Amino acid sequence: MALVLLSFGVPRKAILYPHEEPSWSLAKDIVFHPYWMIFGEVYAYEIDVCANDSTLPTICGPGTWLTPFLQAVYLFVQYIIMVNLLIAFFNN
Amino acid sequence: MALVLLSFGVPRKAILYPHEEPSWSLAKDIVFHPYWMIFGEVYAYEIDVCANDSTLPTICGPGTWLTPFLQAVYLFVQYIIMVNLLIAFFNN
Ligand SMILES: CCCCCCCC/C=C/CCCCCCCC(=O)O[C@@H](COC(=O)CCCCCCCCCCCCCCC)COP(=O)([O-])OCC[N+](C)(C)C
Ligand SMILES: CCCCCCCC/C=C/CCCCCCCC(=O)O[C@@H](COC(=O)CCCCCCCCCCCCCCC)COP(=O)([O-])OCC[N+](C)(C)C
Ligand SMILES: CCCCCCCC/C=C/CCCCCCCC(=O)O[C@@H](COC(=O)CCCCCCCCCCCCCCC)COP(=O)([O-])OCC[N+](C)(C)C
Ligand SMILES: CCCCCCCC/C=C/CCCCCCCC(=O)O[C@@H](COC(=O)CCCCCCCCCCCCCCC)COP(=O)([O-])OCC[N+](C)(C)C
Ligand SMILES: CCCCCCCC/C=C\CCCCCCCC(=O)O[C@@H](COC(=O)CCCCCCCCCCCCCCC)COP(=O)([O-])OCC[N+](C)(C)C
Ligand SMILES: CCCCCCCC/C=C\CCCCCCCC(=O)O[C@@H](COC(=O)CCCCCCCCCCCCCCC)COP(=O)([O-])OCC[N+](C)(C)C
Ligand SMILES: C[C@@H]1CC[C@@]2(OC1)O[C@H]1C[C@H]3[C@@H]4CC=C5C[C@@H](OCCC(CO)CO)CC[C@]5(C)[C@H]4CC[C@]3(C)[C@H]1[C@@H]2C
Ligand SMILES: C[C@@H]1CC[C@@]2(OC1)O[C@H]1C[C@H]3[C@@H]4CC=C5C[C@@H](OCCC(CO)CO)CC[C@]5(C)[C@H]4CC[C@]3(C)[C@H]1[C@@H]2C
Ligand code: NA
Ligand code: NA
Repeated sequence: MALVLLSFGVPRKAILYPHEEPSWSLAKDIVFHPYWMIFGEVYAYEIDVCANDSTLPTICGPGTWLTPFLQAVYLFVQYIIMVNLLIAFFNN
Repeated sequence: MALVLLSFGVPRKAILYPHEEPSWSLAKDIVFHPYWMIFGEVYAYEIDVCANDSTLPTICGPGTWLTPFLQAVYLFVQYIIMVNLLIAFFNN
């Protein structure tokens, strides 16, 4: 699960924040939102940053249309597969 | 589950957005919000678009009172039936 989290977090930050200098905040930002997604927070108004109802209108830029596809895959893997594998692990 | 998603998404968009011209955004809008509903996002202030606390007051129009009934059925089928069938699948 931790690996799936990073496999999503790193591309998301890289696509949405392409003009960043090196900083330890990068370590926070690749792990922070992907973790809270496991616990029922999809960040609904940040998914499509170029939509009218977006809370991140300044992040709208080239390639940002990729991040909803990434997040859709991420949560499928975490909830539909990995959370329920863990339920099945504990039941058995 | 993907079929249940479309069975909800298409009516929702059609009832709430009746004055749309053909566009590929239609493909996004029939699948987008119904998918994020699977992962704990009910879009609480968009359900009844004619309420005072609604975030979509301009969408208020004829027939829009139908969409809460549709969404109530949709989530019953997805969480109460289909998510727990999948848990039962993995356990067994
Ligand atoms: C069942 C329901 C679905 C039906 C499916 C039919 C598919 C039809 C395909 C339609 C694609 C064309 C639509 C957009 C028109 C082109 C220009 C455009 O507006 O681009 C938009 C983004 O989107 C893109 O740039 C490309 C999107 C391609 C992926 C679409 C899904 C492909 C099928 C599934 C793939 C999964 C794998 C499938 C195989 C397993 C621009 O949007 P923006 O982000 O707001 O950018 C503007 C702002 N900016 C200038 C600052 C950036
Ligand atoms: C292997 C399985 C494959 C699954 C199916 C294939 C995948 C789904 C196919 C979808 C069709 C493709 C949509 C193209 C729309 C183009 C419109 C556009 O301008 O850009 C959009 C595309 O950019 C995005 O970022 C949104 C992409 C949709 C993500 C869907 C994730 C949910 C997965 C669902 C999976 C369940 C599937 C259910 C069963 C079918 C973004 O719009 P915008 O940024 O707001 O642009 C400004 C526009 N405005 C000014 C009007 C606001
Ligand atoms: C246990 C607790 C529940 C008790 C049940 C008792 C039921 C009593 C029934 C009451 C119906 C009458 C109430 C509304 C008065 C009529 C006019 C009105 O205000 O309409 C409102 C909408 O609603 C409708 O237009 C019709 C709603 C009908 C469905 C109600 C549920 C029926 C039972 C269950 C059905 C499920 C299946 C059942 C069988 C299995 C207008 O609201 P709006 O959207 O804000 O529109 C105004 C704005 N606009 C002008 C822009 C549009
Ligand atoms: C098979 C099983 C059947 C289940 C029971 C039957 C179903 C439930 C029956 C409900 C009674 C019917 C309500 C009528 C109210 C009319 C009022 C009105 O003006 O319009 C409203 C009706 O329009 C809507 O869109 C809301 C409809 C309620 C959806 C309920 C979904 C939850 C299901 C629950 C299932 C669990 C049931 C629990 C066990 C009983 C909308 O109001 P508005 O748009 O804000 O209008 C402006 C008003 N304002 C100015 C004041 C803001
Ligand atoms: C493997 C398939 C090969 C690829 C082709 C087939 C894929 C679909 C077809 C084509 C791709 C989508 C084309 C539409 C977008 C082009 C327009 C555009 O500029 O869009 C954006 C950039 O977009 C890019 O720069 C394109 C990046 C593509 C990355 C690869 C896609 C993943 C394919 C994996 C597929 C696996 C499916 C799932 C697994 C089953 C927006 O840029 P802009 O905002 O206009 O720029 C202005 C910037 N300025 C304001 C700063 C000046
Ligand atoms: C099958 C039973 C037969 C149907 C009748 C009995 C059903 C129960 C009750 C009654 C039906 C609803 C009547 C109340 C609303 C009327 C007032 C009105 O205008 O409302 C709206 C429109 O509404 C319509 O145009 C009505 C659409 C009905 C669709 C069918 C209902 C589903 C029945 C399935 C039942 C299955 C139960 C679940 C399964 C167990 C609001 O319009 P407006 O905003 O005022 O318009 C102004 C527009 N302007 C501003 C642009 C000018
Ligand atoms: C298997 C995993 C692959 C991914 C990964 O883990 C292992 O690989 C690690 C490499 C790390 C970076 C290395 C060096 C620096 C330079 C530093 O420069 C100070 C700048 C400023 C501070 O404010 C001075 O004022 C800032 C931090 C940064 C960019 C690291 C960020 C985290 C990264 C990307 C880690 C990431 C989580
Ligand atoms: C089993 C499922 C039943 C439902 C469904 O899948 C299979 O059936 C598909 C038919 C599709 C539409 C066909 C043609 C067009 C015309 C095009 O015209 C360019 C306009 C503009 C673009 O910006 C030019 O500038 C826009 C797209 C649109 C309306 C399609 C939308 C998606 C639809 C509704 C699909 C839907 C998900
Ligand atoms: Na939740
Ligand atoms: Na939640």
